[PDB]
Amino acid sequence: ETMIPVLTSKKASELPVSEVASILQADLQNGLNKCEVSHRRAFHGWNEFDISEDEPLWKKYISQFKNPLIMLLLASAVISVLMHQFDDAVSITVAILIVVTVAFVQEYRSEKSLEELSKLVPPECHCVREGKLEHTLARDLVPGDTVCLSVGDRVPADLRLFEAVDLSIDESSLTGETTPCSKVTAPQPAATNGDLASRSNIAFMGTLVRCGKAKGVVIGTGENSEFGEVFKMMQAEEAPKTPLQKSMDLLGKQLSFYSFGIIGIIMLVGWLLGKDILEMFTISVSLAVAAIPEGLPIVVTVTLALGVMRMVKKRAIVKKLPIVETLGCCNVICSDKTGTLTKNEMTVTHIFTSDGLHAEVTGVGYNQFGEVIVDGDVVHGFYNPAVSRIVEAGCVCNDAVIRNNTLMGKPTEGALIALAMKMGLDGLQQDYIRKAEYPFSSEQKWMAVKCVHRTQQDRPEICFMKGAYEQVIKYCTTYQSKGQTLTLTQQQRDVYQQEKARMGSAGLRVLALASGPELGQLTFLGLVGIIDPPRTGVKEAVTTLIASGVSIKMITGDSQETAVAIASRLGLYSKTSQSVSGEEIDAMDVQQLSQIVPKVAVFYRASPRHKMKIIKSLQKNGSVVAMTGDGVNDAVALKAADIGVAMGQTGTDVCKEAADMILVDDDFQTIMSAIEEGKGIYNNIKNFVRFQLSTSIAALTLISLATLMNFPNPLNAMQILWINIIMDGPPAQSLGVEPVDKDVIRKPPRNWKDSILTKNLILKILVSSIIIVCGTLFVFWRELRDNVITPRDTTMTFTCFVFFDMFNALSSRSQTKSVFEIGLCSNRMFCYAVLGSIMGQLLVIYFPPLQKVFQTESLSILDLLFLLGLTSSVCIVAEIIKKVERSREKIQKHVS
Ligand SMILES: [Ca+2]
Repeated sequence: ETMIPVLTSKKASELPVSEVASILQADLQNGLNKCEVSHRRAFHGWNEFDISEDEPLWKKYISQFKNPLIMLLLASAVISVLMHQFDDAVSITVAILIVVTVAFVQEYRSEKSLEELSKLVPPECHCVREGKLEHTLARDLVPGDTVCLSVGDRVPADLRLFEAVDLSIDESSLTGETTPCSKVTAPQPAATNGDLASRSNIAFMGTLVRCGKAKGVVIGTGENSEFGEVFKMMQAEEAPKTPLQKSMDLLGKQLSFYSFGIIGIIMLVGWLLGKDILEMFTISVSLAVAAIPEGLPIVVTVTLALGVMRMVKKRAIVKKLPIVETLGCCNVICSDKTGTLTKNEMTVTHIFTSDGLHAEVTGVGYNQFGEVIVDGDVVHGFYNPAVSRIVEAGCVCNDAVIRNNTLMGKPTEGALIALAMKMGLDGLQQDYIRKAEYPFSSEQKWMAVKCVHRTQQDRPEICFMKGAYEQVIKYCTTYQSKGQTLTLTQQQRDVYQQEKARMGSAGLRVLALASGPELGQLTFLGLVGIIDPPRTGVKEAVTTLIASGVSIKMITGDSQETAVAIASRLGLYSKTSQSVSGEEIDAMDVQQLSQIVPKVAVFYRASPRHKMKIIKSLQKNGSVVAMTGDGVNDAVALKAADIGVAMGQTGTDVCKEAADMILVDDDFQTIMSAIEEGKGIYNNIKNFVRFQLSTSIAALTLISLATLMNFPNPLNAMQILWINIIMDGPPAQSLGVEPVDKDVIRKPPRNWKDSILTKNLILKILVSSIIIVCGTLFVFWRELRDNVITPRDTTMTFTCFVFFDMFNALSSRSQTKSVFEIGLCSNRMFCYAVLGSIMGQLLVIYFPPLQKVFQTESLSILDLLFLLGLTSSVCIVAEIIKKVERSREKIQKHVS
């Protein structure tokens, strides 16, 4: 039924708007209906670049026959096959299959996580359907739809522009031209077409709209696009690696080189004396496999993805991989007023009446949560006549209303309706009938209305007056004093002026109120203090950030008094803290301000140019900044600077596409969560590195001590492989995945020039390795008195090493906190992995097939109990060492 063809960009440009609309059967005003949209979905499909088919599971299963350590293991297996030892060959083959299976599961999990770490930020756009503007994903778009383009929005697909008002889009990512090209709606000549270089009529996908508003009819989605192929071939590229990943890779390479050298030296030493060449060779190969970091980058990727997704569970979205590691190193965290530290709503805080009483108003927002307190007493309704007359004049003589906690109109007035409604006087506005109105003007700086009571129309007309103090006081001749009307004198006017000055010096926006029968004979009522209030948890968050050592810098555009009052009421201001004006920032720029920027916290009457200036100065001495901002002017401030914390609620697509991580709640409380998640990721990486190093060093020391004087070794190739999978499998992932502890927020910020392997961690590694080696050697010498026991010594030493590794994993959960504080059962999956490892060890020890495979002899209850009692000699030592360390730290802090 007249299938809609896909119009290419050149063709859609060459015919006029009407012909293109007729071809696409597109309604320019009402848009497309849902049924036709679904039909075009069924025919065309998803508006998204065709995916590249991924290799099946057996491709990856075969691909793990690379890294030829397994190749020499299979060579040893087939050599044993040719040497007529079927049992050992089949055992090593079964161990090989188990190793490749576990590596396959680990690789599948890592690749699935990496692939799933691509849907955090979907494309967004606006479309018009059935005559209504709908907010829908760009993946929904089908040709023929009408999409509205605004300032800062990202173009979702190719469109044919029919209406445009001073359009300005950036094609630098598509054409390389730094100069935006103005767009028109008239059709372009066909002869003027090579590359774009002129195409001001057709909108291209992926470009960024800089200025202007327009509407267009989409001509093509997905694969069908002229530069859609260019964008597709630009995509599917390898993302850059974070410096932490490079450091981890370097550490792994160094560890692998040292392990290979040690293994070669040990093998040569063993071959120097009389031993078995094949058994020692395969044992050395298994040890080289064990002591090589193959799960370190994998677990780093999984823990980074888990932290990013945990932040996503919170009210924050993180895009870039190498941005997360810089969250914990931030020390110059910055913020701004009107949205970050203070909700973008006005709230009245202080009320001063004509009789001089001071009233404090609690609560924030245009809601009923809050109270008005006068001299320690809560005032509701008309209990206090002085405040009641003020709120009556405010509510009756007002034009703004509040619906579902949403305000339209003047924010200063809306704060006044909120204040009046807080005590239950929302319906007082409907109780009066307005007769005459005087609208607010910038010249007069005041407004008033004349009204009478709805049910008491016989009463004389009452005029309610408000505005700036200098204008209100001119029409006021009398004032109320404890229920008595007295003439306004000069002394009371001076008192009023000094009260206004005091309020202004404290950040209060001064608004006056009055009431009377007619203009010029009005009776004054009092003053109201309007101030942008801080959010719920901004004060506590700022205090916690400052206590750790993270300096907070505040930049705003209001007056000095309001900014300094906000800083003082939050904690940013201190005894020694200056403030720099925007004009001073403009006059002198880079050289002599960096010597004063570490001791400043307030920037008022600033600008995006001043934002760039302070960013450059703060980056000159060397620090990590957290500059925020939304819109178009705050794009470079998030590009050239450090982590660009942006807002996904009131922000534009520029700060959500061409910038760093974004917030969906527009609050300051979502930064400490990201910092804690990053520090927890770092702690998990440190714990995994410590455990892996400790177990590898212990195993290598045990094997070297067995080899040195031709001592009969207790672990064969299969047992070494099982220890390796224990140290680099489900238990390794369980150690690497751990919930964050609520103590890293007090830690000082991490420096960029830091190292994972600290002195304390290294000392603990050697302590644990020495304890494990000593315990295993003691068990081996205890069992080896009769000098002839082939199966039981190996079985018991292997199970003792397994128990020691499990206890070391239990102890290495935290570095500064004992396992008792976090609880025995904190990570459910860690406990599941521990139970699975215990079950596997029991199956290996008891199952006759596993007994034949691993050369295992069944133990008894008494031996198992003795081994469990002996294997605890490391966990308790680590726990008491940590307890002593934290007690000493607490004592030193207390006596400081
Ligand atoms: Ca390994």
